[PDB]
Amino acid sequence: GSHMIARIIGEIGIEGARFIEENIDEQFKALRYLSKGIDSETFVKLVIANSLVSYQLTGKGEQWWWEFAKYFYGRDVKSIYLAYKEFLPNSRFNRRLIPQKLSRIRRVETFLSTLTEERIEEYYGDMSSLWGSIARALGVDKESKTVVFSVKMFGYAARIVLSTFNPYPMEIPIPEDSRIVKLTKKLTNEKPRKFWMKIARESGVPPLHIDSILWPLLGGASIDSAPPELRDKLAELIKIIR
DNA sequence: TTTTTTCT
DNA sequence: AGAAATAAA
Ligand code: NA
Ligand code: NA
Repeated sequence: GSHMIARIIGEIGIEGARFIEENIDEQFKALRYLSKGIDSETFVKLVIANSLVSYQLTGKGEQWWWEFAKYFYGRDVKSIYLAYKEFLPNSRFNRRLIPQKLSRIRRVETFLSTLTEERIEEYYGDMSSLWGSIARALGVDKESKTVVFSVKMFGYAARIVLSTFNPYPMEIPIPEDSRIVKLTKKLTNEKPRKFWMKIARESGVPPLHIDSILWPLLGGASIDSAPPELRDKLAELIKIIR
C-alpha cells in the first residue's frame, strides 16, 4: 500500500532518485551528449521544445531523445520552429501529429526567447513559476503531461549546464498518462494524482523525482551499480512495482 | 486497440 | 465538449 511504498521511496530518497537520474536515465545521458555540442541557452530552449512535442511518439522515449540529441549536436539553430519543421518530418521516432506539434513550438517560441542564462538560473531556482509560465504561453493546463514533462527535462538540462542541483518542487505532480494509470491500477484503486502526491509528501521525495525512479526499475534497468544499501532499497521497490 | 493534443 | 489530428501492425 501507500505507506509501504512511501517508506521505501523515503529510504531511497532524493539521493537515490538523483543516482538513477545521473547514472542510469537515458534521457539524462542524451542531454549530457547534446550539452557538449551546442550553446547552453539554445540547449535548454531545445529541450523544452522537444518535451512539448514528446507525446504520441513513433518510438520509445529513449530512442526519441537520443535521435534529438544526435540530430542537434553541432547544429546552428536560429528559429526553434524552423529547426523542428525540418527535423520532425524526417525523423524516425516522432512522425505522428507533426502539424499540431509544430504549431505548439511556434506558439512557445516567444517564451523560449526569454531564456537567457540568467533567466534559466532564475527558473531553476523557481521551477513552479516555470511550470505555470510554460502552460500560460501555450494556453493550457499546467497539469497536462507534456507541460509537466517539459519542467522535468528543463531540470535535467539546467542541472547539467549550471552545475548545481535544486530538487523538483513537491507541488509538481507525476506526468499523467497511460503508463502511470496502468502502474497505479496494479497497486491501488486510488486515482494516480492523489496516490502519488500522498506518497511524495510522506516520503519527502518530490513526484518528479519519484518518476525518475519508477520507469528504469519497471523497464528492467540494472540496479547492480548502486552501493549496497541503496541497492537493497531499489530491490525492495522493484518487488512492489514490477 | 495500444503505444495527448487542439480548438473552444 | 468531444471529434479529429497521424504511424504502425
Ligand atoms: Na497534426
Ligand atoms: Na499556468
